[PDB]
Amino acid sequence: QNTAGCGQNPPSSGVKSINVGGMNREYILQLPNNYDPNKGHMLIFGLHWLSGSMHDVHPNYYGLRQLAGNNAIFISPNGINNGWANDGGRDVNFIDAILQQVRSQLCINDSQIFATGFSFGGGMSYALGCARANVFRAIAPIAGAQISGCSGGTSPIAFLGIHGTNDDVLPIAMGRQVRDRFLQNNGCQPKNAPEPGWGQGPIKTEYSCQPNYPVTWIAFSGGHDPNQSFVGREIWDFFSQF
Ligand SMILES: *[C@@H]1O[C@H](CO)[C@@H](O[C@@H]2O[C@H](CO)[C@@H](O)[C@H](O)[C@H]2NC(C)=O)[C@H](O)[C@H]1NC(C)=O
Ligand SMILES: [Mg+2]
Ligand SMILES: [Mg+2]
Repeated sequence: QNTAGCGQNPPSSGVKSINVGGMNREYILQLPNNYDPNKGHMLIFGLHWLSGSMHDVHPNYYGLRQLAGNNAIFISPNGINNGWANDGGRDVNFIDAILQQVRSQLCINDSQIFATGFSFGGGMSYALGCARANVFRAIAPIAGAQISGCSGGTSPIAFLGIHGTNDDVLPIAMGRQVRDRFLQNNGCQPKNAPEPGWGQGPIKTEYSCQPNYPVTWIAFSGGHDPNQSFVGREIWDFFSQF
């Protein structure tokens, strides 16, 4: 169902400021080229990595911007200390604040809200899938790990995990642990997910789960780097299936 901001005169795209429990925080809002205020848009959060900032995820949003057409509104939130430590849920609360604001301003389809990010941003996407399975339709950690916490974490939510076999910063076992939680939550039949050899193309495993909560795992042969040609395409195809 569509939000109250449908039919409202839109704000400008750009850097936004927001008060989260007394803390001034910032995010980039990026509206589509053609913004129809009467069409319910996808809302896609892209979450940066440690030492990076919201200015690194904008303007390409992990390859999604080039493929999303006018279907999506993009958010690039800025982490405190250039990370997503999420102490006591403060970063989940930050996302709650953005959601409350943009849902009242923009035309969003509440069944099409998504989160993706690399490394620390993958941990934060995981933390949102754990605590906000009511809000998010799917998450897609890229080289993710349990580094932003996981409060709750028993509800099903559609999940796409992408990880490199040669990642020496967050080893792929850490990403499998994230994946394995939603294999359980989403009622997926156990199944071998092979992973590519050196110099071999990525291997996508699509698990058999409850058809509303699919799980997909894509292992590639590289390292701690989200800039693989397949990333934007695969995340877009996963998010746009709903
Ligand atoms: C909001 O998104 C939902 C889910 O993507 C849309 O509902 C789907 O619409 C397609 C085609 O119209 C159907 O094949 C699906 O079965 C629907 N799914 C669900 C869960 O309803 C919906 O049309 C979008 N727009 C609004 C205004 O709700
Ligand atoms: Mg990081
Ligand atoms: Mg379009």
